[PDB]
Amino acid sequence: PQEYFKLRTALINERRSKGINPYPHKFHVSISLADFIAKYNSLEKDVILNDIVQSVAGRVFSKRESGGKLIFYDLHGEGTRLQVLANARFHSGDEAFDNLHDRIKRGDIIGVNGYPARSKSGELSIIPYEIIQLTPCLHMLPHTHFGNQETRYRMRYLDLIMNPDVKNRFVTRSRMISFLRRYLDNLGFLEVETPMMNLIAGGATAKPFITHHNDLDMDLYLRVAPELYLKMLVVGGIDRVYEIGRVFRNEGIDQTHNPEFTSCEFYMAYADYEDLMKITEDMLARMVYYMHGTYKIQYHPNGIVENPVYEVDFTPPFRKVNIYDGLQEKLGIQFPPADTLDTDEANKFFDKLAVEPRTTARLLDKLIGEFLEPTFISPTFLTGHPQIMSPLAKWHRSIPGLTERFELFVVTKEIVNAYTELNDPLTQRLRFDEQAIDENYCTALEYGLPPTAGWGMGIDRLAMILTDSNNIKEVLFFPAMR
Amino acid sequence: EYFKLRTALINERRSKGINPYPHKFHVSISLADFIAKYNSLEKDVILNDIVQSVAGRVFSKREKLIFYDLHGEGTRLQVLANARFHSGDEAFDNLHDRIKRGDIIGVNGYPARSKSGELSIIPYEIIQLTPCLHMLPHETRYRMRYLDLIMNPDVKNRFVTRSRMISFLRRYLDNLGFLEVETPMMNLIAGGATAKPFITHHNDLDMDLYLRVAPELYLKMLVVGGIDRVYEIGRVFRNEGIDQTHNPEFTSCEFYMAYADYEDLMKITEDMLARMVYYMHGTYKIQYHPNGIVENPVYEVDFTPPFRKVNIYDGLQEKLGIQFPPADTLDTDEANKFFDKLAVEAPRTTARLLDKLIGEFLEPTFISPTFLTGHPQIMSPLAKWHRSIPGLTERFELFVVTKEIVNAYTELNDPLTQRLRFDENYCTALEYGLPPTAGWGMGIDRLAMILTDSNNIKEVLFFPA
Ligand SMILES: C[C@H]1CCC[C@H](C[C@H]2Cc3cc(O)cc(O)c3C(=O)O2)O1
Ligand SMILES: C[C@H]1CCC[C@H](C[C@H]2Cc3cc(O)cc(O)c3C(=O)O2)O1
Ligand SMILES: N[C@@H](CCCC[NH3+])C(=O)O
Ligand SMILES: N[C@@H](CCCC[NH3+])C(=O)O
Repeated sequence: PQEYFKLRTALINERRSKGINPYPHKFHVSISLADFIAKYNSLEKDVILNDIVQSVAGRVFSKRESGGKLIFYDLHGEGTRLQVLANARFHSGDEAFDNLHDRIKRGDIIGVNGYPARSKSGELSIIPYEIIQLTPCLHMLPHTHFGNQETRYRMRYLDLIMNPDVKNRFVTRSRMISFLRRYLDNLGFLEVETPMMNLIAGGATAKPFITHHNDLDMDLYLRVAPELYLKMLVVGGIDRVYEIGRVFRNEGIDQTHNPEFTSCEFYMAYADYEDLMKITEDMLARMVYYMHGTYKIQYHPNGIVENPVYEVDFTPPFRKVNIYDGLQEKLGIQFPPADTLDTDEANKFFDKLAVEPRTTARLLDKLIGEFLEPTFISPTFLTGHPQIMSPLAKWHRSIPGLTERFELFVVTKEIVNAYTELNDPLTQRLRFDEQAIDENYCTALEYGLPPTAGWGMGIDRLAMILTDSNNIKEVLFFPAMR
Repeated sequence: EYFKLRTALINERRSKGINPYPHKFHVSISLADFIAKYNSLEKDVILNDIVQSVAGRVFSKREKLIFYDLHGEGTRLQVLANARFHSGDEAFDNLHDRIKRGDIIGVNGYPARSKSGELSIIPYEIIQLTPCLHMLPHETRYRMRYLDLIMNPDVKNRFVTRSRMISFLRRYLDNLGFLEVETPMMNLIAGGATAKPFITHHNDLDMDLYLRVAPELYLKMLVVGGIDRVYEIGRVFRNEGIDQTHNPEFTSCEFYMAYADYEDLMKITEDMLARMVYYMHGTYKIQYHPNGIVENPVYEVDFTPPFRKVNIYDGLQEKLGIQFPPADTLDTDEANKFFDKLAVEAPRTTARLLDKLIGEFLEPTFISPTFLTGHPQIMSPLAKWHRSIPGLTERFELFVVTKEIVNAYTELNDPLTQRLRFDENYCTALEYGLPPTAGWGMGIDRLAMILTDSNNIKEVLFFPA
């Protein structure tokens, strides 16, 4: 196996030591493989256009020997394949047909100048009069009985060669971001960009990355959310602000977590969160119907191999749930609406239900995670979070101890977080400040923030759902696996 | 100051059981669509059968009739407060002392057009959605951009342009069959251009990582794996420090095309930049003022193809009036490369000396977009060697108004890549083979500098340093 790489490195080095270049500079591609197949489709069985010369290029996936005149190569380019039929009668070169095809192995990248033809068996093909080896493949490719686990992630290029469904997998993701962007842009949004390095890295409930910026003699935090900036932009007269971009969080690596992930956040003035619900429903529905043709798609937690199947249904309207009602019915207890008390801290802690620093907000997050969240397979709205875990959401017009935040869960994971933005410069902040605050932001609020609805979504996670991948590493080209 | 008094009034209103910051005001139509809708209305007519609800920030207040100039989006609309149409308990006196300039207000009112032709809305009710607790005015505008956007509403136009620029680029490459992808911004060993990287720590892996200084190597691996045309627009992190053309964090656009040489990327860059310039402005030839407060000198950048092509050796040999040695890696050529008498002037090696010489003598001649071609192999490790002139690379740079905005080359196709520098997972990927390919990259912030006609990169950036 290694000796085969040694062997071909010998052949390539002796080819370069005889004055020949194994890695050429420029090959002219006359027609695209796709454009080739769509064209010459009118070909007949065993016809060859010898008066027409086309130049096509690609990677050799398989080599089939006929033991003489004919040698068959299956050429993969982009998403299509074309059979280059090497016939000795059509070879026009001062390379002997025998020695030449010892030079081209499987995996090698070749250009081809040849005649469009369709063989007697009907195979659409190009018959080269000349073959130029564009790149040698110095390694041994798997025999299609192989090509998995950890290796696929570390060496993505190989995975894309052997498993084209990864390629379709990512194409779908890019077409997704294209769709979302063309949607928001159709809604009058303006895509902008915010600093990824801040003095305080506001604002989200995670741990940030710390780096050092040399010019200023000071340390900076990588952004955990574009929020505070987008809101300041809303203050300045931009009514609809929109940003798709990455976010850096220091939380450990998981199947649903990556330290750096793509987040889409947008802020819309003169709307409450009840508007954003009727937006998220619309968007997710039309996106699902856009991609798969139907509103109801399957998801497999196991990995598409006889595991329990969740039947994700994106038809509007998604069911609505409260935190207090659902947790009260699940646990069978009565809670206090405003719970900033230590005496109230004993109550949440007392009702552990053996689920797992203990504060009211961390306990509540844990209680919700354990009891309410795993029930969510079909998309579900989770409404009315406390103010202790939602500092930047405006207070509820009715319940004194709740906020207008809502989350959206699909297959037991949170892909969307939104709220009605707090325009009040009297903002009470977290006392303990443990693992979870900008002076210039409150002063931006003093100039005034219109009634606003902020919204955010994990892009990689929606890609996970619509890709049917149990691991986030499958929708990321180069994940954090190490 | 004035903030103490208004926070006093708002808080004293807060202690009487009133909500100073309402939750939802239902806006019927945006101001733009309003003026566009009722521009055809007759004059001296007031429409009583139509009730519209528009909201915005009050730019100015002038006091029977009280005049508000309401700024929404990129348009303003005249709110005409008449006491005869007030439908409230207050009766027009107490109420309009509560709303000052800078306040964000909603308005439910009647479309009307005065005899003078001025289009206006007459509110029957005014709901103050947010108070402005500070006093609006008559270098810190980079620190506080929200106030800049409030006082100078036209600044938005620059950033809108940037968006409509990137969108254009996105619509261009997507028409060519390109696939927008995204690559990790954190690497153990950040490959790419020549700069200093950021060092950060990742706790889960308990290791030090480098922020990406270029999407280069990753995109090249993506091309290896069968993706023929790749492109990534995204932010990039360099530790070199702040300047007028430099910001530590800037937006870069790169694309890679298999089966293309660098002359194809030149004949493309010409095409794209031409069509985009004609798209934004009215002609291929635009103005530029490198002195912002001032007005002289005025460059006359011309985007009409074909841009001038220049070599490093020919142009620097003619400009300096001496003949250089051929492309030699050796120590001997560096002694010639000093040129202390020329006083062009850190560690000085043949590559850094050559770069400073280009920077002083050759580069300032570039006003119209100019291709600067054939850099040595000592300054271009990832560019393939020149097919004709040895010891040279197929790299080229593009300069406009004496600054570098795009860099492209024919990617090094040989896994015998000599990366030795004096003062891995990538090379093993090249062994599986990289088709003959052409890479391309561009600073987005700098093309925004040109097309916004700003001498400062902070003027095309929302929150600079
Ligand atoms: C932009 C945010 C908004 C809230 C939902 C979702 C949460 C986000 C949290 C998060 C943290 C982390 O360390 C790694 C990750 O992959 C994610 C994620 O995908 O989802 O995305
Ligand atoms: C990807 C490259 C290609 C060439 C133009 C442009 C150069 C780039 C260099 C650069 C270095 C730096 O430390 C700070 C900056 O703002 C820039 C920049 O904007 O432009 O982007
Ligand atoms: N920082 C939030 C996402 C943005 C929410 C804005 N409404 C989170 O991840 O929890
Ligand atoms: N490393 C390049 C950017 C990538 C160019 C690839 N053609 C630079 O000088 O910034």
